[PDB]
Amino acid sequence: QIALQAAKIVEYFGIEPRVAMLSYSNFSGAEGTPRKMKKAAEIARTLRPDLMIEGDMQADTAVNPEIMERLFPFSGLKGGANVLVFPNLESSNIAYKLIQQIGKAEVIGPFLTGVRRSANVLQRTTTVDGIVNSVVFTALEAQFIKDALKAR
Amino acid sequence: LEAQQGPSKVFIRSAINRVHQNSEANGGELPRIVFPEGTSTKVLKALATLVEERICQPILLGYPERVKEKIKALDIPLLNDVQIVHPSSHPKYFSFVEKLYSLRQRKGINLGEAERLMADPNYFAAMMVNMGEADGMVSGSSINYADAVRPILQTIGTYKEGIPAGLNFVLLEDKFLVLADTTVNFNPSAEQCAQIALQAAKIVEYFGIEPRVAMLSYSNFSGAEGTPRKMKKAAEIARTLRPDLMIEGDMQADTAVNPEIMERLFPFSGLKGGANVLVFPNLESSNIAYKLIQQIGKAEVIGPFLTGVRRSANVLQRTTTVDGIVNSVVFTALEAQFIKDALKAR
Amino acid sequence: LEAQQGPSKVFIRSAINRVHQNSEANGGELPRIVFPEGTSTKVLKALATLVEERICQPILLGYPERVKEKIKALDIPLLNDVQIVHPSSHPKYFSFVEKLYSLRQRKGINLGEAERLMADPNYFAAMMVNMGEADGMVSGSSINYADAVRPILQTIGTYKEGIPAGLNFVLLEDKFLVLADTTVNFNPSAEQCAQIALQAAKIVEYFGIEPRVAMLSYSNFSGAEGTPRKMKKAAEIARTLRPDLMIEGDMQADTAVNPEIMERLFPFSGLKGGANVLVFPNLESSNIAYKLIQQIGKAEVIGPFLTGVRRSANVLQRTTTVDGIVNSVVFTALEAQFIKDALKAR
Ligand SMILES: CC(=O)SCCNC(=O)CCNC(=O)[C@H](O)C(C)(C)COP(=O)(O)OP(=O)(O)OC[C@H]1O[C@@H](n2cnc3c(N)ncnc32)[C@H](O)[C@@H]1OP(=O)(O)O
Ligand SMILES: CC(=O)SCCNC(=O)CCNC(=O)[C@H](O)C(C)(C)COP(=O)(O)OP(=O)(O)OC[C@H]1O[C@@H](n2cnc3c(N)ncnc32)[C@H](O)[C@@H]1OP(=O)(O)O
Ligand SMILES: CC(=O)SCCNC(=O)CCNC(=O)[C@H](O)C(C)(C)COP(=O)(O)OP(=O)(O)OC[C@H]1O[C@@H](n2cnc3c(N)ncnc32)[C@H](O)[C@@H]1OP(=O)(O)O
Ligand SMILES: CC(=O)SCCNC(=O)CCNC(=O)[C@H](O)C(C)(C)COP(=O)(O)OP(=O)(O)OC[C@H]1O[C@@H](n2cnc3c(N)ncnc32)[C@H](O)[C@@H]1OP(=O)(O)O
Ligand SMILES: CC(=O)SCCNC(=O)CCNC(=O)[C@H](O)C(C)(C)COP(=O)(O)OP(=O)(O)OC[C@H]1O[C@@H](n2cnc3c(N)ncnc32)[C@H](O)[C@@H]1OP(=O)(O)O
Repeated sequence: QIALQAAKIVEYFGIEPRVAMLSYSNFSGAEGTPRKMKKAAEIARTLRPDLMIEGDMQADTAVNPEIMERLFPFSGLKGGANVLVFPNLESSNIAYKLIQQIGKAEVIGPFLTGVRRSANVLQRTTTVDGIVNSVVFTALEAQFIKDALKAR
Repeated sequence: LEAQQGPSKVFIRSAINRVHQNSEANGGELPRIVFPEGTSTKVLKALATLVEERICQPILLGYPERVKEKIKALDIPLLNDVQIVHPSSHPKYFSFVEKLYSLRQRKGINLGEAERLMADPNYFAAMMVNMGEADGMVSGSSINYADAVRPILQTIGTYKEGIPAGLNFVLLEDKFLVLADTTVNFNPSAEQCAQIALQAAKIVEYFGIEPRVAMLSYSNFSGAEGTPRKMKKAAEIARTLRPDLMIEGDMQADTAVNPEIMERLFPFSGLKGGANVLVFPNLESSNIAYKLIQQIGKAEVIGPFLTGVRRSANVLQRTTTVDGIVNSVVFTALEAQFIKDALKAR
Repeated sequence: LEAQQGPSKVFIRSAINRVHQNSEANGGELPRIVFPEGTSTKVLKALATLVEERICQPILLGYPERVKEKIKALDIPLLNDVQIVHPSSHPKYFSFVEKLYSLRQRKGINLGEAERLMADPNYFAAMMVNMGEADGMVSGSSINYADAVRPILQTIGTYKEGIPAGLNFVLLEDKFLVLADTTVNFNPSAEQCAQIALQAAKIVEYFGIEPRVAMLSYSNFSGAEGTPRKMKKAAEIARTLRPDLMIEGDMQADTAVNPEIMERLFPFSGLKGGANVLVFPNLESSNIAYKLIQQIGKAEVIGPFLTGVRRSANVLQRTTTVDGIVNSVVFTALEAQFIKDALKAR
């Protein structure tokens, strides 16, 4: 369900979503997180048959098309994933915070999805520019939701 | 002046220089590094660079004819004189079989099973490293981490009060971070996390940098049930085991690695100046974080390095490249030189 | 008249004669049995007798040289025209590697690991049996059961609504009991126990004997929580699956195999005349019981036989003798001929 919500959000920006269920194993399907991610990928593929959903895999395999093509050509995900789904809260939280801090790539969020109305919570360690970006995207989501409500 | 020479590429160059210095000190002796993936293409392509750079002395493993054919087909002339060893044809193969049978006789390995296992290049490389025939081994370039590191832990083992862990170096523009166990333990306990932090602190101190451990979590000093409680307890245990260090937890990644956020939000914490050792609550977080930082972040990460084992023994991720293999072999040669020097001091 | 001709003196001879009749009716073509342990003393010693009795056609696995040297040392003149093949040098080695990579790509095996796995004699033999190049395989005489049977289940697998399960024949003077299962399942549930009972009943009925199943336990129709409840439920499930059968449970071992005790104490039970197939609660009970009956009992047991697999594939116990090997290979030949006939008829 999280992958489907993220796919809808990505499709809102005119980008074809490619979903990867991250793990610490590469298509191993072993006990624990790998089996859960494999089942999640299967369920997501069943729910939205037209999507490019694959799992389980690791982050480098997911976000590098060359690695996936060279090592795992059997997988149905090609071109590199743009949606990443994490097995638990610690992994996603730590990964996104570390990418925000030590990486040179901008990170905007977190945005609360799955709620009826537009309502966002900023991280307590945010900056002024982070608040500006979050408010911009909250305004975007609020306008979208208001238009959808008015249409009905 | 000195702040403009951060370890972006100076770290690997300094490691190579230290390897050369240690080799020169010990009578110009290059550590013998065993590569059980003799027929791997990336292994040989990195070995060409390594032997050109005068870092280690490779000892390939497998059938000599097939290894020579692969070298000839891959067009590497520098690897024409390498001690290719067939595990079954070695003179000390039977001694290795007997030693492995003696080690794990009461763990499901008798003489027949030990003889069958020692034909596996991973097990023979582990025996070579353990029995002093070599200084270190590099494996895992073509197999998953579990089945490439199981021979090392079963044969070489871990020293007393030591837990195996996968340690990564994220070399930023000014300071290098150390990511704690990224490869071995699924859900380490508080004591295991404290031991991993101590091992990472020792490795950092080997490089002349004061270690400042931080137990990562999703909560900022919350102490709530689950991961935050485990990380807070692990920080307390690590502080007990080493009261002269800057260990603090639990916290989030931004709070740990940013001095300004920690100073503004949580001035009570004993971690000042930012953290350079980050310990992760479980395997998924550490693994995904390190791989994502490697790929989408311009910072260069090197590893994972197996820590806690008695002798030098490393496992490359199957996802690696030639440069990654070169860096990992350089650092495993450095570690093998250190271990050999320490063993020759008793 | 029929009393003086009992299983303990006629069963193996009848099995051999049935092998001979099935071979004669198919044009005198012996079943091709692949032996992964080509350099095993017991395997070759039993292969001498098997070739003398023309039960099967052996295909030893390993490098042709060490196997030939072992044959020369052990002085078996018959094992000189036998087929010795090397897994890596076979003309169909890469097809087998591709097949394993295709059917196990999402279970942790890719080409780099499939090529390594097919080098192992056990995996190569399992793939040969799966692809039809050999009728059956007989392994496990040099390694433990778990690592010998893992490639069989990974490659050959199980058929529809089938569960892997051991099966041993205890040949008494008057009748023969069938213990199942003794090798695979650690602690089967009620449904798994019912399926094992159905498989054992089918195998018993193949030998022209009406099967009577008993779900063994430590209690006599107590229905208490734990194992007795599991066996009561398993007996009910098996009765629902095969109404025409005579299945009873739960009961103790002595009540099942003694008609007098059952008719005196529990006349209400639907098992009349004594059980000839016995299903055990867990692995410890069945393994210990069958091994103790084999050793300290005067009744000869043969097995264990791996049931529930699509193709013919048996794993010997590592503590077996030459006679055990020849009996197991005879019954493997019977099963392989049955499987081949069923596949051809389809
Ligand atoms: C990046 C961007 O710009 S975002 C791009 C993608 N965005 C999205 O997909 C937005 C997704 N969300 C939405 O579209 C909106 O939430 C909508 C239009 C679906 C509204 O959700 P709805 O539930 O239909 O809202 P609505 O106000 O019509 O309420 C109807 C339902 O809400 C329930 N409801 C109303 N008030 C409440 C309440 N306080 N608590 C709980 N349920 C409530 C009603 O019971 C009713 O349920 P029912 O039909 O089963 O009886
Ligand atoms: C860069 C990357 O790609 S990271 C990939 C993600 N990581 C992985 O997939 C691997 C995850 N880790 C694992 O699976 C396990 O840690 C493995 C590799 C040890 C699996 O081996 P296991 O099935 O757990 O153990 P096994 O029974 O084979 O025994 C291995 C040995 O390791 C030892 N060992 C394993 N973990 C520990 C530990 N935390 N502390 C001490 N010893 C340990 C055991 O004691 C055992 O030694 P022994 O037989 O002498 O007692
Ligand atoms: C540099 C980096 O980047 S990482 C820096 C930190 N890394 C580290 O590994 C930290 C340093 N730690 C170590 O090197 C390890 O603790 C080791 C290798 C010293 C421990 O190895 P151990 O075998 O556990 O050492 P231990 O203290 O038990 O000594 C082994 C003893 O066995 C004896 N011994 C006798 N026969 C043998 C044998 N066949 N094999 C091994 N030891 C033997 C040795 O003589 C020695 O006794 P001694 O001290 O009287 O000479
Ligand atoms: C005479 C003697 O020597 S008896 C000695 C005592 N017996 C033993 O020690 C063996 C007992 N059994 C075991 O130890 C194990 O359960 C084994 C060896 C059967 C395999 O278990 P594992 O090693 O965990 O299996 P693994 O994860 O490798 O999977 C192997 C395959 O077997 C299959 N399998 C295993 N048990 C069953 C079962 N009861 N029903 C159906 N399939 C099964 C799995 O589905 C798997 O197939 P897959 O790859 O398509 O998913
Ligand atoms: C004698 C004694 O003491 S034991 C007596 C008791 N024994 C038994 O009851 C054993 C029962 N088992 C059997 O008869 C067999 O193992 C079977 C029939 C269950 C297995 O046969 P299968 O391998 O499943 O298939 P079979 O070859 O018969 O049928 C062909 C089908 O197999 C399918 N198939 C799938 N994978 C394969 C493969 N690797 N090889 C061949 N066929 C395959 C084909 O697609 C084909 O389907 P299709 O004809 O609809 O297109």
